Amino acid sequence: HWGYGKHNGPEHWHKDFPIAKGERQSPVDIDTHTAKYDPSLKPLSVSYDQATSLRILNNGHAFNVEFDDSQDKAVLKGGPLDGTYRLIQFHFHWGSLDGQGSEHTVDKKKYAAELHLVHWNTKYGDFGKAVQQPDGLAVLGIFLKVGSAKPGLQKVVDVLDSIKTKGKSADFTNFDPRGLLPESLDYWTYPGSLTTPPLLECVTWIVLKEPISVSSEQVLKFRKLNFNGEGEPEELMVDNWRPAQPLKNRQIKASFK
Ligand SMILES: NS(=O)(=O)c1ccco1
Ligand SMILES: NS(=O)(=O)c1ccco1
Ligand SMILES: [Zn+2]
Repeated sequence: HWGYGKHNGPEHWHKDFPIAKGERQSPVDIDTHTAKYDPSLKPLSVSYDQATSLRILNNGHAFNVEFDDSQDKAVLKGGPLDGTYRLIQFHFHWGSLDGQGSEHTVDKKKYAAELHLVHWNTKYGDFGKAVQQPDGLAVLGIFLKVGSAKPGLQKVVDVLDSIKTKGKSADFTNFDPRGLLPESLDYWTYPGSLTTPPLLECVTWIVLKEPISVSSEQVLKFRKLNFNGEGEPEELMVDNWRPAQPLKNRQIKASFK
């Protein structure tokens, strides 16, 4: 029953998920002048050469491109991370118009959308165990700005017509998520949470500084999806972003000078 309408949107979630008002909630505004360069952070290692995409699913809140995470095929390591984190899925959050949609903001700037590549720490053995641990997940966040098309996004855009409504899925094999990355891997990092219920405080956030450019026609196709199920009154899937939460007692670290 939570969602992104007036009646069940982010300002309501705390009633069922009281950790919504916790001490390490996400997303947050990244104040670029306050984030300190940490010459002790490593370069991220994004090792997607062996990624196995399987399926795309409209879950009623976003669409997820799911991967085979039963072995170490597509992993995130390095950066602020200890150990190895397996890619399980990616998804986006976006707006009704290009001036909003991202969950993190940069000096209060909102981007048209934000991609989240979700990985879990193999030392916990499965995703459901990893979300119960403060170092269980690593989510790589990438901003989308509207300009030139992103060629590696078009395969995702073109299948959306087949998963319009909640509970629909489609085969989605052989998709290479390296085509969704920007040139640079410079990033900010901080400890946070899932941004959807149950809002668990289990995420090391790694947010890339360089946005990727996507076309207006590409993000318009995201906005044709539906929150509702088949044959239900149409509620366009737009504005499925949680706003910035209080930073509290946390420090955002930059990987770059
Ligand atoms: N807390 S919640 O967002 O799941 C909800 C259910 C009904 C109203 O608010
Ligand atoms: N949006 S996100 O990447 O923090 C996420 C993954 C699973 C639940 O919430
Ligand atoms: Zn997300």
